[PDB]
Amino acid sequence: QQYTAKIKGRTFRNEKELRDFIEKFKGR
Repeated sequence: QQYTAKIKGRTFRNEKELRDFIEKFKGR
């Protein structure tokens, strides 16, 4: 509902975290 960006496999609550995920995803 919040963020459909299922990057590794999770719906994010805000863009900030979905943005702080790629930072801690070894991809940036």
